[PDB]
Amino acid sequence: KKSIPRITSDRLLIRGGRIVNDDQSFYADVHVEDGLIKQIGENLIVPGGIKTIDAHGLMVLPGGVDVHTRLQMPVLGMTPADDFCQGTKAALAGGTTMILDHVFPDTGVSLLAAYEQWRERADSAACCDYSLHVDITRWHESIKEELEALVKEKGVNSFLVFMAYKDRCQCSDSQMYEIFSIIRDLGALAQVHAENGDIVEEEQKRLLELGITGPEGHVLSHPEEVEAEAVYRAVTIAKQANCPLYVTKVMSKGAADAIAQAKRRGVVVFGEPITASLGTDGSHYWSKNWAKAAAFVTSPPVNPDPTTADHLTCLLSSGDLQVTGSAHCTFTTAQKAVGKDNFALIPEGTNGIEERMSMVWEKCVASGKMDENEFVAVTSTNAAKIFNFYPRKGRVAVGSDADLVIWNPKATKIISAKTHNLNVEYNIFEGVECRGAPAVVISQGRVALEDGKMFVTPGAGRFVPRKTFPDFVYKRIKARNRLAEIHGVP
Amino acid sequence: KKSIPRITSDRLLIRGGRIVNDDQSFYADVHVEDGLIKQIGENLIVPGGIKTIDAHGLMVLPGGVDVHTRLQMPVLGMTPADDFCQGTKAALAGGTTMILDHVFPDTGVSLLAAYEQWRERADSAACCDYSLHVDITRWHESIKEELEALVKEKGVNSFLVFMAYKDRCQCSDSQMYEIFSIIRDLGALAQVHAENGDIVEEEQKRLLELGITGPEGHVLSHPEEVEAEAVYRAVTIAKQANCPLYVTKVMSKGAADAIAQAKRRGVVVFGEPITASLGTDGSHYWSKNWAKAAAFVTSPPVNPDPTTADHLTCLLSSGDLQVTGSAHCTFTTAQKAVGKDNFALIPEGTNGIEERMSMVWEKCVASGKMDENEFVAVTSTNAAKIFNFYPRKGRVAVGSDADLVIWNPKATKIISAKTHNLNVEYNIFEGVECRGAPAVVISQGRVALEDGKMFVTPGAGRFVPRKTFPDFVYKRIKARNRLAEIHGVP
Amino acid sequence: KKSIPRITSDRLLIRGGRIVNDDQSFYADVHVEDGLIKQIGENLIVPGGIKTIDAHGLMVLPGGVDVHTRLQMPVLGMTPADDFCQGTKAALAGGTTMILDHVFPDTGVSLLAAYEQWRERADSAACCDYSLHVDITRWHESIKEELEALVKEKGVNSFLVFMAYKDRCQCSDSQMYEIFSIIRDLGALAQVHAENGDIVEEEQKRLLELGITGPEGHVLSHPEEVEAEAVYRAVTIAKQANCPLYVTKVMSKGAADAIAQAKRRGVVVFGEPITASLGTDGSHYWSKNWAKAAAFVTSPPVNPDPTTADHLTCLLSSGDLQVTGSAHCTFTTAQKAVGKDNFALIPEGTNGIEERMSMVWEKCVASGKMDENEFVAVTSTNAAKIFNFYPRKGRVAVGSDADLVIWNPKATKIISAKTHNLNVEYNIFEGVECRGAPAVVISQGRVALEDGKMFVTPGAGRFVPRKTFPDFVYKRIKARNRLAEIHGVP
Amino acid sequence: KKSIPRITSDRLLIRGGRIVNDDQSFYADVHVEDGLIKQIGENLIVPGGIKTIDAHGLMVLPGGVDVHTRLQMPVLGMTPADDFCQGTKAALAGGTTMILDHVFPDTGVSLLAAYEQWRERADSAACCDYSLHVDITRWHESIKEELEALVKEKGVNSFLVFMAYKDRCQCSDSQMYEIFSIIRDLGALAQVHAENGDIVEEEQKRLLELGITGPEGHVLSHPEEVEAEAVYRAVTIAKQANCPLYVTKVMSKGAADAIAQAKRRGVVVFGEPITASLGTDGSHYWSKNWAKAAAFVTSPPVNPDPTTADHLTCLLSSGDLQVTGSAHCTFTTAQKAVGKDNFALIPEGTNGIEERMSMVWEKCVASGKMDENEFVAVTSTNAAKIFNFYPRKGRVAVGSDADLVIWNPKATKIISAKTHNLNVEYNIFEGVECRGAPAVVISQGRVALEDGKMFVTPGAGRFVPRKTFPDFVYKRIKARNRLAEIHGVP
Repeated sequence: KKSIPRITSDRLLIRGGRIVNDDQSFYADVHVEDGLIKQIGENLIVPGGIKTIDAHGLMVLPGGVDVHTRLQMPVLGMTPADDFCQGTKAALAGGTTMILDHVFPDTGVSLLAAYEQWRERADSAACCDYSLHVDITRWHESIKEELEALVKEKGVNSFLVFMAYKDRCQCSDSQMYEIFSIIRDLGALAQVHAENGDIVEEEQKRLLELGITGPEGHVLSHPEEVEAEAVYRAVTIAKQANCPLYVTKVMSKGAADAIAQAKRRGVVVFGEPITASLGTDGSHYWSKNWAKAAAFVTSPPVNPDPTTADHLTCLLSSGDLQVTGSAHCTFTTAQKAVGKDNFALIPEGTNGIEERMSMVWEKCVASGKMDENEFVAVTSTNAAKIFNFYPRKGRVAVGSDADLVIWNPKATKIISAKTHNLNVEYNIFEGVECRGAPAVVISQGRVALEDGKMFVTPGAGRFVPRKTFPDFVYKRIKARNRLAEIHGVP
Repeated sequence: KKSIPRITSDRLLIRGGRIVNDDQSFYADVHVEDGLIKQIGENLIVPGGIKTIDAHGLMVLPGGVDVHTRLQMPVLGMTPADDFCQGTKAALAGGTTMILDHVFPDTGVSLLAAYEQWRERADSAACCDYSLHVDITRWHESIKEELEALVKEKGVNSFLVFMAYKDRCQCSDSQMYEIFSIIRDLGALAQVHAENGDIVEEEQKRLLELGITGPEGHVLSHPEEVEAEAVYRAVTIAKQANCPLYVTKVMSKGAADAIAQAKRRGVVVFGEPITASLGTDGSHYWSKNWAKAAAFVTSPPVNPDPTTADHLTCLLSSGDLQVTGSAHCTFTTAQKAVGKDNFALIPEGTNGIEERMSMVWEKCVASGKMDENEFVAVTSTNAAKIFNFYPRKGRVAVGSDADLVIWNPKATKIISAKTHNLNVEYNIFEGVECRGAPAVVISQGRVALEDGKMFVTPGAGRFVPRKTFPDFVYKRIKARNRLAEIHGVP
Repeated sequence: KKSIPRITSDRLLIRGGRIVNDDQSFYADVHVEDGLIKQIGENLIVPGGIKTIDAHGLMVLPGGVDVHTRLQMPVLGMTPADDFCQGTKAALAGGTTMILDHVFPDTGVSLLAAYEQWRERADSAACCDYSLHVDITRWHESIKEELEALVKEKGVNSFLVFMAYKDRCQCSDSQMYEIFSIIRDLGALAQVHAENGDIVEEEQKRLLELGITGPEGHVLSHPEEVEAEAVYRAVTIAKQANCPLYVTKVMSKGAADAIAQAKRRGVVVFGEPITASLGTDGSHYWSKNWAKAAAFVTSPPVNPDPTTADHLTCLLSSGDLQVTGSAHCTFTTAQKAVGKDNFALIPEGTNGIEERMSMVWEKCVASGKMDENEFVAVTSTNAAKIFNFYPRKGRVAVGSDADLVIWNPKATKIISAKTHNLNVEYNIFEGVECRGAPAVVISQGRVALEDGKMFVTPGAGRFVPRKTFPDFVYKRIKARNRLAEIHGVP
Repeated sequence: KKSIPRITSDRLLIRGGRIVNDDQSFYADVHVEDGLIKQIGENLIVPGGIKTIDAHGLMVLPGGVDVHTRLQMPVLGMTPADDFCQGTKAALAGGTTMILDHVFPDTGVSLLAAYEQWRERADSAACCDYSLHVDITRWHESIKEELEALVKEKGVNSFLVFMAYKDRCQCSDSQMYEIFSIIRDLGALAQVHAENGDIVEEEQKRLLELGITGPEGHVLSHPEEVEAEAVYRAVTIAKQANCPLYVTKVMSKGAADAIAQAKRRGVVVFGEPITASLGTDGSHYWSKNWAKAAAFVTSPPVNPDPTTADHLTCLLSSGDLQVTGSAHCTFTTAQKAVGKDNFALIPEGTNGIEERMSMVWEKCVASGKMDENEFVAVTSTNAAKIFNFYPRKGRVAVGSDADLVIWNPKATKIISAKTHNLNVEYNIFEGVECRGAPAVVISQGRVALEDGKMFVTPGAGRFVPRKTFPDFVYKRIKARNRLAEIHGVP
């Protein structure tokens, strides 16, 4: 008698596609087995019976990597309406197969404890693979031990510091310098939420004092100048500390320019525009419909200058902005409405997880500013290299994870709350038409989207641990450490 | 019997000069009486006997206005070596006839009390006219009343805030915003000492930790980036508050560029390069001679990039930097030497009061970057318009004060401690040769310098009170206030 | 018997005004006699009977100096609809009292002959004072003698070179360098019409080839890039030749930025935005109404980017753009309509002479970007200093010409062809509302506008001759000549 | 009886190396067979006997691709001293395994005929693989047929246009636009030699007129401004034509900035700094030793501003400058000396082919500005993608050509004419010390350099034909063509 092992069904054959990686495009068939890309070539020898997808005339590209989601973060006591299960389903529907969610400790909760609560929730509800950033809401004298445990034991290599939310989680410049020096020693990436909280607080007061209580008060109290200044100050502190810097939620021309200028001076810095900053503008804060206007309330806000998106799109093309995220963090109209009488009480956050891939295509590729290969770079590959999971993600290559999008550059879709996969009533991209969309989405070698139908398994998604010292970040950083030593300076 | 009044001897006739104002140059004679310019013209009818100066082939221009001196400020317990009497003598020797000195309250001393101590000392020792800025070293809840008394009663219309000196006189961004809003309401000018004190403090520690205890540790702990960032943050807060901003001690390209960029965006901001930033560079911090190196220790430091001066000179030419000062604040070698073992204990401050006019001429006019008229602008006229004593100063015009320099554009002088009019042993411009120098200096209608000899009267110099709301500053500011009201915003 | 001379009636008393010069504002009465300002003061001793104007609550400022008009230039065989008489009347109605018109020699006509034809026409028809620029349409080997006669005998100190109009009046870079070297030696100002004619010609062909024959073809064939490039190339050649450069018709952000960057590098260059570039945008080229669209056809075109005007207004505020003109050159709808089937046959030119002062006030002063004093600078004073008739014009000062505007900052007017003083049916500012307008206009000491009525005398206007080597331009240029000699280089 | 085929000896095993590609580094062994990389992995199954190289502790990277050589170009009648054989030997000695040489037709010689002369010479003398750019020295009406034959039949996809050499090979702007439109239609890359020839010619005359006949006259007649302006004008014309642009010999900050600004506006443009612009400065033109100074004479010249190299190195780091070349074109002292009495008669050209890899490492990697992966990008990979031979070159990957450098980052070498592999007496990098050098160089799977000894076979090098429409260039270009069609514009 033979005892026969079971062979798992996360196997498929994709025929006829134009494979698009960040370095080149080429024509070949793709054989997936056990959730991995097993062969890439012509006239591939493959088992009969195998699920077969004909990708002819279409592209086969790595699944999107959303570098920023906030699917479980508490905001003014509110739980986001799209939780890990709905968020990751929405992600898959838009061609994203991996998300990086922000762990945000509630008051009194340590970083490790918050990390464990996130893992508990995500491991049982994630429809696609994921990993976690850890947000530092309070500095204290020994939190280096927490950071150290997180990077050595829990597969985390990025932490976020807040320059805003005065009297809550804002850091001082001294504290920032100290945290960035620790992050550097640990081989981790320093993220920032870059707005001057003290200035925001002063404007919010003045505005409320004059009865400007609607959502336009939110954008008015977060002028572009407080983002640009905070980014510049963060860059400055990071540069002095030789700590690699990652600027979250790049919403303005001024913030993006500061990053581009820093890069020209050799600063190790990354910028993250999000779907909202590429896809809409802040004119809607002044909408006669309060609920619509509130739907845009997020920090930094969607910039009211409608030339912003095109500018940000130019800087994705030139390599100054390297990754795209959503910062997806949604609240219903009822949730937003706690701030009906005071914009400062509106829970901040907006949509973007589902629209990211198509909006990036529409703004960048369909416009002629960038090509398909650059598109892969800024939607998966650069993210994978920055956060240290390349080429596991962000590459159609033998041995990589079978997270694949069969992409149709000729498809067009009008975004609407009528058809979106979110638990909220408004979509900040209502009525925007995008060129480019997924035809098929594959996650872990299984079809998640085909012929307009979703096939998801909440809890199938796995945690992806991330080693410290990613080369793409740290080779420069370590050379600069060694030079400082040789030259006897800090 | 007739009772005959005495006619005072502050009268003279200057013949044959090329009068140079900021708007034009022209040939005419100048008649001074009672310390004022009484007539300007050809074939002037004037009393026989009058002291007569032949200015033929030479220029007659307004006396310099040094917008920044620190002749009585205590630094680490040390009193500056050139006090009000020696400082103003040195000023007159270099063609400056008015100084604006900084009142700096010692700990426990109110602004009004410090103002009164400065007036007591300056009124009895000043060789030329003067006025006072008031430095705010501590924020408290009612200091608006002090500021208000100062501008309404004491002829002060400018106050300085520090962004550096952590744990001593550094303000937070909230406090800065609140002070700038008060300064705006009072019609006064907000000056800043623009360096990020928190970052400076962190670098100083790291450097001392590695035993870099010499004066190069001072420049190394105050990199250009902390000046540029602080200037940008100040500009940002000033702009939000609609408060006119004046950046003191512009020493770097980055700081100057930030101001130039702000001006292009319509921000009401002024920049003040000083003699040291136009005349030398920071290579001397690394001098084998400790005493020489220490002589350069001042904050912000003299920039080590030797292309800095030429850049600053370009921005004086383009109108982005509008005034020149000295920040003169000198300490002997023995005084500096308290920091022999720790650069952070070296009292900060350097020379420049005597060399300002000639160094500006040498760098700006003798190079062909600017003309004689622009030279007057950036050495007296702009200062007079900013601080609200135009055309009393900064103009050869009937009714203006007779503060006049007979200027020789062909003279050349090598600066040296061997011939300078200071009480210190080193000169940061040792061996620098400048084209352009005063032949005659007239203060209050009396000759102070002639044929290389000084004629000074300590205590002759008067306090010049300065009204609030100078048009050159505030017309824009007030229009913006009115527009905010019309548009129902802060 | 006494023989009694006649005393002329170009005398008046203006009481109660706020005098506004470029350097300061102040309250005083103004006494005009014989077309000159005779006294400025309080309690002025003046003849009884004198015409008296009460300017209380209003401003008294120098009459505008329009640095660019084209009132007699032939365009595609067409004579402009507003000739010297109508143009200068329209100018006076908008508070401009001096114009600088461009002499443009027809084919076969020498510069001197064209100059004489312009003088003949202008001397008998000008309602206000004027002077003449001379446009060089053809380079030849001995034209230096013409230029020399013009500056030595005919009171001309500015000449214009064309970089556009390929095969007609475009110069090559060699020729430009040679002309600029001659202009420098003569002490004259080199103006440019800065567009790349070769590129324009290639785009015009492509566009006509695809049947884009409407006025939008005109703007499409003159993209912003050809202006910016030509300005940069002109700046470059001027800098190498040490020849002062004046850029006419600054219509784009790119052109203005090039000038601002040049000034920062110490280049002697002036920029001239015009009413059209501050007051409207190029969206109207796409108007369904052909006649409206054609009304905007001029080169360089009105930029389609509607953020342009605000940018140009920022650069007037920062001092990078120093003068304002109209380039007024109007054609009726019938005249424009020769190009009904081919945009390249539409005669180029648009309005602006009447609206310049109010549009500059509206965009610059009423917005809070600039103050009243800066307004005088960029509307009269800087022009007077550049072209060498300061302080005869551009200053309320004793001995200056009595060209004065009693200006009402609170007046508002909607511009319309229904009320304009032009001979054409369209106004490119139709429906634009401006704050700020003249109440009274005085030219040569006589009232030209009062209570909404014009009082003009065609032929009263005089030619104003302009000496070479204006200091405001040439002091820098001559210093640089002397330095080149000292250093043994060109 | 068996008839046995011969197995060629271009086989080897490289063990223990850190493989460095532009996307990642990783540890693996490399098996080469038949001049190709056959396997990459651990525990590779390989024939016994095979030549084996132990690369432990060292890097294995793609051989350099020198995008610019001029080894056979005639200059003032002179043949370069390092011909194809010596040049390619020198290249291999410095870790470059592929060169792109410029075909330059002598007067009266067609492009095809010059191409055939280059192939004849290179095929029999090249020690490494090569390809050819074709320089267009004269525009004529039918030269499109030559260009077309070259790209369809002769494996050429890049052509160079000259903006300098007035009256010899300079193109006008019209001609440039027409050539760029043809190049675009053919799928080829437009290169430029970007200097304003008309301005250069005028300066050269002035300088010779004042007897400045030495080599400093060469740099003085080619100021940075003529490069920056010409690059901007080229960018402008390329953008209007939608033709991809490649700027050769980027020597100045101004030229590099123009390219960086263009990229930010979405222009398809590449920049090529060369060894000389990264490795030395133009102070040497003023050397007391004429022969040394003449050794630097090349166009554009080595910039006299010694901060230039660091700036260019920053822009390689930020991605604005993507490829590095040598422009190697050497002449002996005797050859240079024909210009002993007139700098304009000195044959232009300098060294760099041998030093490129080490100088790029020294300036970019050893300084901490860039990492090893970026180094591969700018020394081989980007070149391969631009000119359409990726991944055949520029990648350690199975199936790619076995052109490999075993690189030692810890080696240091002082460059000297005493040890260089050139036929000239001077080296413009004399005495420069570089970190980083080749230990072993492999070309076509054969060792060319080992233990400091060269092993070369003149004529082994092959011509590498290059298809049109490289994706890395043309995907953007073709999208923009399609958008123009959709929108009915050129």
